[PDB]
Parts: sequence; structure tokens; C-alpha cells
Amino acid sequence: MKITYIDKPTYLPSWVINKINEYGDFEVFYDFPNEEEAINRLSSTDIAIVEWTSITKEMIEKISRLKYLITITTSYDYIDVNSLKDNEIMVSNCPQYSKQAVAEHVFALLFAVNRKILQADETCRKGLSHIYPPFLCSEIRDKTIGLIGIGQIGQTVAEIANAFQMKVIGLNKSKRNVKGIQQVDITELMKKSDIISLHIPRNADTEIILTEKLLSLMKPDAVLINTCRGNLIDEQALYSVLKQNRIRGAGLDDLTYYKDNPIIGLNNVVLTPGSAWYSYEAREKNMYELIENIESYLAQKPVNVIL
Amino acid sequence: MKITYIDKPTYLPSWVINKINEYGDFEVFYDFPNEEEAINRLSSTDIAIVEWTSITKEMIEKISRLKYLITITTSYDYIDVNSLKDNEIMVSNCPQYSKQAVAEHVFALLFAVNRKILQADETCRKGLSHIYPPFLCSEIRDKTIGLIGIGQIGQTVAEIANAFQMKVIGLNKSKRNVKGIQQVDITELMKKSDIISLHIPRNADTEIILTEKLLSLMKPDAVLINTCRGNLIDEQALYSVLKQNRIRGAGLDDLTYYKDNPIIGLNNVVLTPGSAWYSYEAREKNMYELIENIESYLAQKPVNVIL
Ligand SMILES: NC(=O)c1ccc[n+]([C@@H]2O[C@H](COP(=O)([O-])OP(=O)(O)OC[C@H]3O[C@@H](n4cnc5c(N)ncnc54)[C@H](OP(=O)(O)O)[C@@H]3O)[C@@H](O)[C@H]2O)c1
Ligand SMILES: NC(=O)c1ccc[n+]([C@@H]2O[C@H](COP(=O)([O-])OP(=O)(O)OC[C@H]3O[C@@H](n4cnc5c(N)ncnc54)[C@H](OP(=O)(O)O)[C@@H]3O)[C@@H](O)[C@H]2O)c1
Ligand SMILES: NC(=[NH2+])NCCC[C@@H](N)C(=O)O
Ligand SMILES: NC(=[NH2+])NCCC[C@@H](N)C(=O)O
Repeated sequence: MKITYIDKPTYLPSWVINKINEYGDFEVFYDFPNEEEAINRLSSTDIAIVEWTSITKEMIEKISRLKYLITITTSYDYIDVNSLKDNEIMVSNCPQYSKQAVAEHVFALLFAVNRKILQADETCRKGLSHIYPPFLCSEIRDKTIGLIGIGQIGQTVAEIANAFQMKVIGLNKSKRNVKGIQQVDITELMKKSDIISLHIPRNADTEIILTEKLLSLMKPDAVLINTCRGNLIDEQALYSVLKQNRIRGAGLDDLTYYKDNPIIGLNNVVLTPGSAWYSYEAREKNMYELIENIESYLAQKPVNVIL
Repeated sequence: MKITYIDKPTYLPSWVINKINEYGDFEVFYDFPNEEEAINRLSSTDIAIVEWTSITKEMIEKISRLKYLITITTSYDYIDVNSLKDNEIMVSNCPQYSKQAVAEHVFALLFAVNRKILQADETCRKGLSHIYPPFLCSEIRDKTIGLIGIGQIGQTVAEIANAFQMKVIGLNKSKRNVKGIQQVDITELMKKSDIISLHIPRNADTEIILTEKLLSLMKPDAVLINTCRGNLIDEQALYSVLKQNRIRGAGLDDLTYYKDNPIIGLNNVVLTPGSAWYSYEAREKNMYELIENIESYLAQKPVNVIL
């Protein structure tokens, strides 16, 4: 039994390295493998752990030995899970470690946009005080927040919202009834929400789910929050919406690209570099989930299986 | 009956101008009077409304005619209410208009400090993605927040802290019990709080309530929030705490002074220019309190009376 963390871990403390070596031969690579290194590392192990590296169907056809792949992430959009299924390789993610961290980040971003924290701080650094007109804001209490995706993270955001005394609406794919969330279609969500937050995986179905048309339905003072992939939005259309001040602002933890992206020029966005998840509590839970995946698989009762 | 708003109103919309003109002659000065002009304006009116101008005992003893002074603010630390009472001038404030806006600003500041929003946004503007280590944060869920002052605004903060499922401790002067808040003395509050937030008026008793000694008791990762007057804190001692990184950071909506204040040079503070209160909802409620004050005085049963 060989277990391999095939690319550079953000967090992998000594106690976890020691624990995983109790289960088998554990090897960790502190780099980003090229495609050939990735195939070789995947083919030299029985369980693999991945954080950064795309695993494509073309790669999986060249893989041998590997039986179990764990994404350290909740997302698995960079892994061809269907191709792994077709090659009898089981896949698990780490499904809940970050949900509180990300839900709190939604409110961090929402408040940073609403209160224009970037401009407000810069005003004070200029030595100006008691400046109100540029910072006229809306209270979030009693506003409508619309959650596109109401799973682990969406439901955590709803809990915080519902006790901020907000109206929570939302949508999912299965139409399973989620408690405390009035479920609507996406057109109504875009029309009625004061705040819109995305909590949905990226795949072929959800890419560019926020079309130019749907974005044009937003309220004139709406705030859009994205702690998910930038590819979920027509990003060029979002730029035009913000550039033309057709909504209040956006808080974005991901963009489809960064260098020379015109959104970087906007004074009504707040950007974070994918840091929504990274709390002390989340990264520790991430380790507990990784270890639970390994133990449960060795017990022949695997958990968090992606199917 | 003559009513005068003696200095520049931040907000005085059409419906308020029209309503106050029903009671008599309404004059508004869209400027900032000096002391002599303030005395003259106050002495040339029956009811006065004030927003910016200090009204000292020396001025009050020179005033005639005036019977009722309304501060548009909740604070009245710039008005000598004792001298007003001794000269048989009634005084009211506007006591609740901003409590939701300020309570939400506490969390806007808390999250801005905790998630290092200023630095995170700057990282993205430099074109960098997936930068985690500098932004390692604590979730605020299950943390202890200590509220110095648990009146109108403090209790609103306490309600939001329960929304995030935090432990709330606090103190007041009367030691009257407040439900949902575990009351402690200030030494215990400074020692046990992960987040400290001030919600206390500025007066002879509360100035520099946060001493150098009390500030030295703070937890190494504590976050201090001040939406009240900067003079509640030994500000030089606070600078020393932050400069030496003895706590995580501070979110400050006021400073004792701004020009060349060394706090402006700190990378672990988030500053807002007194903008905590300024929501659409708050300024509208401010007008309804102004009207209720005027009408109550006209009915010879004044409300919101100071002292
Ligand atoms: N920024 C960060 O640091 C960070 C950290 C972790 C995760 N994330 C992102 O957050 C995403 C969500 O995580 P989660 O744990 O909340 O996922 P989850 O529990 O799987 O929930 C996903 C939600 O999206 C819904 N959904 C899926 N496909 C849909 C479609 N085509 N149309 C409408 N709704 C659809 C699901 O509906 P059903 O229940 O009906 O299937 C469910 O309500 C992840 O995929 C990841 O990309 C970001
Ligand atoms: N940043 C902004 O834009 C903004 C906007 C509005 C207000 N404010 C500030 O917020 C302050 C508080 O407003 P509020 O409406 O919450 O006031 P409030 O309802 O009068 O509450 C004041 C609280 O402070 C307590 N307190 C008074 N003196 C004290 C002392 N010496 N030691 C300990 N506790 C003491 C009171 O306790 P007892 O009940 O036992 O007396 C009460 O719990 C205002 O004075 C104002 O300066 C700021
Ligand atoms: N956990 C970790 N080492 N990386 C964070 C990844 C965040 C988000 N994409 C996700 O979890 O899907
Ligand atoms: N409401 C108004 N025009 N000014 C806001 C003043 C905020 C705070 N000092 C207070 O109300 O005490």
C-alpha cells in the first residue's frame, strides 16, 4: 500500500504525515508535476492525493496500478471523474472542511463591497475624516439574498443570513427541498435578489450559468458574490455590467484569469486570491477529512465517493 | 414658531423639508457656523437642530429665546447638556436611527481585519491568484466577542453575534442584566475576548476607558473594533500594541486625530471615516426621529430627552 500526495500541499503538518505513514508508504511531492511526472506518480501508487494537477482522460488512459484518488479540495472540476470511473479508479473529495470559512468569506466580501472598505480606508490614509456621501450604504438586514447552489456552503450562508434576518431564496438542480430557503428559478432569483452568491460546482452544465442575459436582470444596486469558479459567469458581460455601474459591485474570490484582466481596473469590485477557505479550522478539518477518506477506504467502506 | 437647522445637514430630503414647514418657519444653514454665528442662530430661533457644531457652556449662557435643542446625532458629547438644563433649554437626541447600520459595520470591520481584505485585494490587483498563507484566518463562529457597552447598538451587535453562533460577553455601567450577554468586568473582558467592540458614549467617565494596562491584557490574536469615539482609548498605547503586533489588528471608525497620526502607517488596521452609521435605512430613521422629537415638543411632552 503506497499513498502519494502528488503535488505541493498547502497544508500537511507533521502529525498528518506521521499518521498517514501508519497506513502505508506515504510519499509527498513539494512541486507542481509536469504531465509526465503526474502520470508517473499516479501510476506508482495505490492511493493518490491531488491538490493542483489536472488529470485528463488522455492521462488516465496511460495510468496503471492506481485504485483510489482523493482530491484535497471540495472541487473536483479539474479531474475527469467519468474517465476515472471508466478505468475503475474510485474518487473521493474532502466535502465539508471549508464550508464555515467560505460562508464567512461571503459576508466579508459583501460588507467590503457594501461599505466600500477599500475606498473608506484609503480616505482615512489621506487624513480625511467624517466623510459620509461616498459611503452611503445599504443595511443587509431584511434584504433578499439569492443562493445559486444550496448544498454544504449555500446552506451555511443561509444560516448566517436567516439570523441576520434576511430573506433567503435559492436554487439547486434536484429540486430537493432545503429547509429555510424559498426555492425559485434562476430568472426570478436574478430579478428579486439584492445579493446574489454562487455556491455551485463547475462542470459542463454550470459553465457560464450567469449569462449576459441573466446578468442584465440584476437590480440596479445588487451585489454579486462569487466564491466559486470564475468560469461560472460570462466574465466579459460581468465586466460591462460593473464598468457601466449597472449594479452596486461584486466580491470575487476567483477570476478566469488575472494578468491584464480588465476587472482588475474596476473600483466597484473587491477581489480575494482564492483565500475564502483558508481558516485555521478549515485546514485542520481538511486533514481530518483526508485521513477519514484513507481509513474508510482501507476499511472497505469508502466515504465521500464521487459518482 | 421658528425651527432652525443651524449647520449643514448630511441628509434633509424633500418630505422632511415639507413636513417641518407645516409646524412653522423652517430655516436651514448649508454651511458650518463659527461660535459667534452659532450663538446668533441659536438665539434667533425657538427650536434648533444641530449636527456638527460644539455648543459650550460659554455659548449657552449667551443664548436667548431658544427653548429646545435637537442633536441629529445619537452622541451628544459636543453639547453641554448640563448648562442647557441650567438655562432651561430642553434637549433631545436621535437615539436609535443608526443601530443596525453600526452593528453591521462592526462585522464589516471585523471581517476586513480577519480576512486582510486590503492586502488580499492588492494581491489580486498585482495579478496573483491562489495565495493562501498570508491570508490564514480564524473563523468567527464559536469565538468570544466582548461588548464594552450593551445598550441600543451593543445589543444589536450581540444579536448578530448570535447569528454567527458566537459567545457574547459584555459590560454596562448599571450592572442591570441583559439577556443573552454574559456580564463580566472589564479586566475579564479584555483577557477572555477574541474580539472586542466598543459601544459606549464618550463622557467624563468613559474617556480612555481602554488604558495601557487594559490593552496589555488582550489575547495575542485579538481584534479590537471601535465604532465609538477614538478618545475612549489610550490611542498612543493602541498604536504601540499594533506596531509591535501584540494583537491581530483593529478596525477603527474614528481616531482622535488623522493628520500625521502614526496609526495611518499600520498594516494591521482597517480605517473608516466615521461612515459606520450611513445607511439608507439609518438616515431615513434619523428623519423620523427628528420629526418625532419636534412634534413631541410641540405637544409639550418631549421625547428622547437627554438628562
Ligand atoms: N473559494 C473557496 O475557497 C472554496 C472552497 C470550497 C469550495 N468552493 C466551491 O464551492 C462549490 C460548492 O461547494 P459545496 O460544498 O456547497 O457543494 P455541494 O454541497 O455539492 O452543493 C452544490 C449545490 O449546487 C447545486 N447544483 C449542482 N449542479 C447544479 C446545476 N446544474 N444547477 C443548479 N444547481 C446545481 C446542488 O444541487 P443538488 O443538491 O440538487 O445537486 C447543490 O445545491 C464547490 O464546487 C467549490 O467549487 C470554494
Ligand atoms: N460610528 C457611528 O457612526 C456611530 C453612530 C451612532 C452612535 N455611535 C456611538 O455609539 C455610542 C453608543 O450608542 P448606543 O445607542 O448603544 O448608546 P446607549 O443605548 O446609551 O448604550 C450605552 C451603553 O454603554 C454603557 N455605559 C455607559 N457608561 C458606561 C461606563 N462608564 N462603563 C461601562 N459601560 C457604560 C451603558 O450602560 P448602562 O445601560 O448601564 O448605563 C449602555 O450599556 C454613542 O454614544 C455614539 O458615540 C457611533
Ligand atoms: N484545500 C486546499 N488545499 N485547497 C483549497 C481549494 C479551495 C476550493 N477550490 C475547494 O476546496 O474546492
Ligand atoms: N446622523 C448624522 N447626521 N451624523 C452621524 C453621527 C454619527 C454618530 N457620531 C452619532 O450619531 O452619534
